[PDB]
Amino acid sequence: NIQELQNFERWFKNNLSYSFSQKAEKVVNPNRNWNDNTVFDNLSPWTSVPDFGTVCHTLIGYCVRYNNTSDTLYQNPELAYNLINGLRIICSKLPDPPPHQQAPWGPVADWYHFTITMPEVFMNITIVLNETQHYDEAASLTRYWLGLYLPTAVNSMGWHRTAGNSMRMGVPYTYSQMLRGYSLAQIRQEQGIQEILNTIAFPYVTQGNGLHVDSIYIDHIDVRAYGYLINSYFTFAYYTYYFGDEVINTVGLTRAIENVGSPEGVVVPGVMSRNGTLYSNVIGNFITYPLAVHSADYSKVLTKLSKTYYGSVVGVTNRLAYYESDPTNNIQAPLWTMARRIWNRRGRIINYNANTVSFESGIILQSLNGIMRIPSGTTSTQSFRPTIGQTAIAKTDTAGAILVYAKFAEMNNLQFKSCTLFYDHGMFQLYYNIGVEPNSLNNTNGRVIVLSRDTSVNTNDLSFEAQRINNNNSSEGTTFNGVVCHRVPITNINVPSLTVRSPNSSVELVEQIISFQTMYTATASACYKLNVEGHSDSLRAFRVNSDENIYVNVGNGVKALFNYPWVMVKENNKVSFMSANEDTTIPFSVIMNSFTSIGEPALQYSPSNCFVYGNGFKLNNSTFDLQFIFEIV
Repeated sequence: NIQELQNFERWFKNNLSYSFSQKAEKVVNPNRNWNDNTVFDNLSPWTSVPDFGTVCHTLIGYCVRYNNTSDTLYQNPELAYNLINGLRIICSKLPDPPPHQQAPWGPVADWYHFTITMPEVFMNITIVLNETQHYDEAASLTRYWLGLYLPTAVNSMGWHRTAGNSMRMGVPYTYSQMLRGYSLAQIRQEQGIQEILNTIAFPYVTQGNGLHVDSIYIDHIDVRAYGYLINSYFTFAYYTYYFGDEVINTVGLTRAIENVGSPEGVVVPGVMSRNGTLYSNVIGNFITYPLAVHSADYSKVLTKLSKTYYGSVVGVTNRLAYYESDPTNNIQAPLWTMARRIWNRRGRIINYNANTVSFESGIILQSLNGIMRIPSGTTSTQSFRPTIGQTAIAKTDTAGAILVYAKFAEMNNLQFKSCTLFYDHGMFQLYYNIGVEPNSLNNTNGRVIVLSRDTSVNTNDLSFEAQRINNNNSSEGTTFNGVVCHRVPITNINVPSLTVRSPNSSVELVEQIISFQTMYTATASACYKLNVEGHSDSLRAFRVNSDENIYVNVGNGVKALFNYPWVMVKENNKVSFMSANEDTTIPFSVIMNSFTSIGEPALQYSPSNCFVYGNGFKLNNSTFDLQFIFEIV
């Protein structure tokens, strides 16, 4: 099996830099100085497990440097020596026998790094030095010590492992078996590897952990949670190599990443980690992203990636958590439920912090400071289902609309109907029927954020207040980080003017103040649009016959209709409808009424993905997507 082993090592070295660009936990281009006692200077790895983790990552980083043709220390013999010497030092400190359900040092739960990161150290060092005098020793050290610390693909130090952990473990484990002379064909049949194969298959599921039918990744039972997928994504290429293209649902996973990510690494915060983050430094390297509008009709995500912006809305369904908190992070629900923002792709990536995470375009504030706490009632995490969650999504070639009806018990019974439309090159947002529990706001007006900025970040925009005053004391056309805001009036709907306010020292806002009286009656409303800086349009919105029948004409070939429970988008020869009740038949009367509303009563249409059934049309297939698509003349 020597050629199989050598082919793999060749492949590993060829793809190392690329693979590293996908790996979430790493230290890039390390320059830390070498130390004979602690591997590197200024760390205490033998007492502090976090420092041991740093030692491990740094060694791996140095392997990447050694292997990188463009790096100054490419194939450098002294670095090769430092790497093997570093491994020798680590090996000299490892208990033998390995402990049973204890970390070699530190407390339990500091087991990570010994099980996860350390075997990766053995693998990286051994392979990158495979053409050197150090290879046999490195390989022998790996065979011995991984034989102890990773005796199977799924067991380490007396513990059985699953999910992302097992995905990490299987890669150096499989390599360790290859070093022992076993073929990939034999390794595949091992009980532990079989578990991992099940874990990485990612079949479509309708509920619980895994890849839901519409390619949104769910974890912790009911949480949109890409942080976990992101962590072990780099391992997929290894399993595909080891065991063939067929062992992973590549189509499903690719679509999952398309549905939330972007090349710049910007990701809608409602699917990201609990601290409140819109950025991953690896997700952009997972796939080649198309310019497209994506929708997940069951899990409730609408995402658009254009040449100029990334925009996304996480909707709300009673089937999934709207929020997940932990003992530290508990103020992120507004961001997860109400972010209605486009990010200029050429803009600065400003990530949230404790002082700014309560503020984003689209967030409805119930207080001046905006803090809305939902504590975890367990000793670790807790996820929360919404009281009401019904969401419809409709998309065409370049446009997509999302219509959300939600009520959140833990956010003072906050409810709303939310209407969002993404198009080239902007986003329309209308909230109506905004409500909170009557008499709960202590005579304080609510406010809907239109634009927000972290004041510590020096973009080259003047402050919102300075821009307002320069612009004849109007906040219309206020710009931040490559995005421009405008108020959108709708005759017979209350749309407050844009005003500027600094809540805390770290934040400045443009917002629409809404009366607490209308919030009490669940009749409050707000309406704005964002444009990519340098782009403008003549978007107009209209109330037609009824408060809930809202027709948007972007004026550039895109029309949308929000008529709860139905949403519709029309662009060129395509029309898409969806019901927030997730109906699999659409009545012809809904179609006729919709076409009348948008000023095209005689529109000629025929079904594209549905068929004449009962009082209208039934979806050809409702397993994955719930939009009725028609071709028009």
